[PDB]
Amino acid sequence: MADQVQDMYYLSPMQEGMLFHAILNPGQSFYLEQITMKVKGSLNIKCLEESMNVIMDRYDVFRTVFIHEKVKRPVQVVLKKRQFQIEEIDLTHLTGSEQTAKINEYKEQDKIRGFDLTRDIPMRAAIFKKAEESFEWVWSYHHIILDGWCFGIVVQDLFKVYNALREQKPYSLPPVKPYKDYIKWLEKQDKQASLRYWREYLEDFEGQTTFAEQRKKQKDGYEPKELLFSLPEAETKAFTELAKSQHTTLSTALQAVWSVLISRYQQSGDLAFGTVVSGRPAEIKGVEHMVGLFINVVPRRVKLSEGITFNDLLKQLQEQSLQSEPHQYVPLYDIQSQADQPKLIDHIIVFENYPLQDSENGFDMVDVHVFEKSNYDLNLMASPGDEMLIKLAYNENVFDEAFILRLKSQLLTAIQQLIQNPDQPVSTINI
Repeated sequence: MADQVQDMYYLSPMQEGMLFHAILNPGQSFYLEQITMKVKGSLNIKCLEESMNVIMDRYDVFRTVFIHEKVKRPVQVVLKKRQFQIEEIDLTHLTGSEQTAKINEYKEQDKIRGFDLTRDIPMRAAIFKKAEESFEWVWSYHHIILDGWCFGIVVQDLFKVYNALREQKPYSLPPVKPYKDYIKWLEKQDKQASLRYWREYLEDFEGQTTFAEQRKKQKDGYEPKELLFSLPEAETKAFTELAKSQHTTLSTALQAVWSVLISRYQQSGDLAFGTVVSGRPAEIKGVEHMVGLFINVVPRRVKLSEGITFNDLLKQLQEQSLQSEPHQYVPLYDIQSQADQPKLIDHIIVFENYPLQDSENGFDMVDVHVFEKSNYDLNLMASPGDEMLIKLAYNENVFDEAFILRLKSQLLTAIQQLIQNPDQPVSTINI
């Protein structure tokens, strides 16, 4: 009802693409993030639920629903108020194995259910009580309203409010600019110019099947496996110092190392891979604190000339990052149409924190597992820390475990060698 509506506005191109595929592929876990937290301690579910309702009121995207039927163009509608409820389930009368079964049953049905974006709050939570001070919290949300960085903001706020309610002390949260300001910014962007930026960037790129000689083609479907390792502290510090000394980021430096490795396997100096970009335009005041969907997967195309050094590559990538910033809102589908290559990239490199990791909150998160549908057969996911954390997540029906172990070995030695000689040709790095 109009009286219940706060606001209405169009979708970002990325949101619009997600709504389209979400509607067209119900039941397939598209765009669903499901986090399972094992919790030990005196979690107060009522307090957590009050905290979640402060978050609901604070960030318009949680009160947003989507309309696609009987309209010229989809719209997102912000409701003035929506009450969040945590589903509380008591499993204390079940055996351990029976508890695991009930929780896995919930998680599997949750993936299939997804969200009805025309009516549901695009976030939900179930908390299973397994014993006194023993819980599992399954937190689900849809990426059409929230990317990872924005999720981190929400987590921070949620636990700031929870802890103030627990300590029975006043609190405040700083003002936030609403997500509609990003939608307004998009209005001012020349969409054809952004398509042209990508068309020119990808001009004359010839396709690439990455690690073609290692790809198996036998077993059907995705068999998800992961290899986790850490870069030692000394190397992590030196790699971080190197990135900063070249006025770039850890993420760009990791992409640069990867480029060297890909160039060898592809026997080519023109290569591409997927990268996650923030999508937060600097000209938007306070964008870094907004909550919504900004982060995008875009192609990175790297060109290695004879003699190119690692510091040369850092400069190349850093400059391209800056040039791409106004155009990071373009969906990958539209980008890849500008190259006439629907499979232009076939793996991704992601550098990110996770705000939930395994005192203050009165309880411990003893385990955290994240489910997200996998769109590529290989994904390199790194996270900052005293030891940089690197995860190679892959489809074992395509890549052998032995090959992923070889990539780990090659990554580690390449990083070590490039730290030591960032001003020699990268062709001299032994892998």
